[PDB]
Amino acid sequence: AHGLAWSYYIGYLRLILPGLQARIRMFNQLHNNMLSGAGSRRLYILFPLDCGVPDNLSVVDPNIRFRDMLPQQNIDRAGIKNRVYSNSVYEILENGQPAGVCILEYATPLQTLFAMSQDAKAGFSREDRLEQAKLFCRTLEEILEDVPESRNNCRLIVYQEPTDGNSFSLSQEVLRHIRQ
Amino acid sequence: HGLAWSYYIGYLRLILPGLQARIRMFNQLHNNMLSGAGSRRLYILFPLDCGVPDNLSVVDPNIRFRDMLPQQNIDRAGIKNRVYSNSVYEILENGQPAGVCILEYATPLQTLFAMSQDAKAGFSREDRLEQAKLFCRTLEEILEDVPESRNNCRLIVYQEPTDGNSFSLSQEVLRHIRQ
Ligand SMILES: Nc1nc(=O)c2ncn([C@@H]3O[C@@H]4COP(=O)(O)O[C@H]5[C@@H](O)[C@H](n6cnc7c(N)ncnc76)O[C@@H]5COP(=O)(O)O[C@@H]3[C@@H]4O)c2[nH]1
Repeated sequence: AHGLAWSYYIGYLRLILPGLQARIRMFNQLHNNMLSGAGSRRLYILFPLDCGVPDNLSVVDPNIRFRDMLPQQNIDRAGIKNRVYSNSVYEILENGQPAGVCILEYATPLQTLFAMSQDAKAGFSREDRLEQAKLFCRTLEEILEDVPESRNNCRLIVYQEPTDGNSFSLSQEVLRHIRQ
Repeated sequence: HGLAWSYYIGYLRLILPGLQARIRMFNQLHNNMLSGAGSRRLYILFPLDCGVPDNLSVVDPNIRFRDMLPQQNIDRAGIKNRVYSNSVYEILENGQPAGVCILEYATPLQTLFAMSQDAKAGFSREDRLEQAKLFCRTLEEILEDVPESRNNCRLIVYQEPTDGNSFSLSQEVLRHIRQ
């Protein structure tokens, strides 16, 4: 997970965080100032420690609704001309009402950990996977301390699903951060 | 081991099944540029010292960008229409175009390089070479069990000769196209 965390910084957050606010301003110009709130001008990244990462947020929560993409960012990377980095804007509902708008996505390496843990060859225990997911988050959190752009450009949302019958709403969790 | 799985799961598993279709479309738009069977695979560069320049022409001027394949869009981890893109290069020999292929570096190696230069990472130069070797070996293993979508990629693993001459990238790439 140490390698995965450094990879997520070096290969993604390092590249995308410095240009984010510029892309937000452009989005606001094209889309009637939709992301004008201070709570809306951050990349919110979901870290499900259980590592269940769907490709569509509607698979896990009906209240997280795709609206539009930010302008794409093109960067020449490792031989690939104009490799494209993209981010998606979601509206978060609360009892049918549009309660917040944000840029949202999952931390992609957690999807890798899931698939890897369950493979016949390279697999490892669920408990090892949870250890690794936590070690991934902690290592990324450590890395981002030397990165000043981190503080105002992203929000790390780390959580586990309950298995005891207690309520947890992902939409509610995102909204709580937006509203703060 | 972890980086190799990320590279398979998060990339090669996603793009290899769709590659031939993109190659057909590319050929329809660019005069069968990728006509030879040697030109119909993704060639991926694996420098064992983990040096990954972002621009291939800067490290070997006999390798020159021509065009991109059509983009592939996939919904990924909350990103709608995440974009996957590949680049086509011509390779010169004795100063004249002698081959054309889809070429790139294995991006995770650049992470290993960068880690070896940042003290926070606790990651030595020896650590780097070991992990680079392990990364390549692990990936070859993965691709065995995915026999389909072989014919779709070739791995070019290389290092500088121990007490030999500078390794020619363009010549290594032609050797693989022609093999
Ligand atoms: N060569 C190439 N072109 C691609 O489009 C591409 N997409 C992914 N990859 C490489 O595949 C492997 C896994 O990618 P994944 O997405 O899981 O994790 C990626 C992913 O979480 C993230 N990342 C990179 N690009 C994006 C992106 N565009 N959107 C979200 N995450 C990204 O940061 C991790 C490290 O990135 P790279 O170091 O480039 O290497 C990746 C990786 O080793 C690609 N490689």
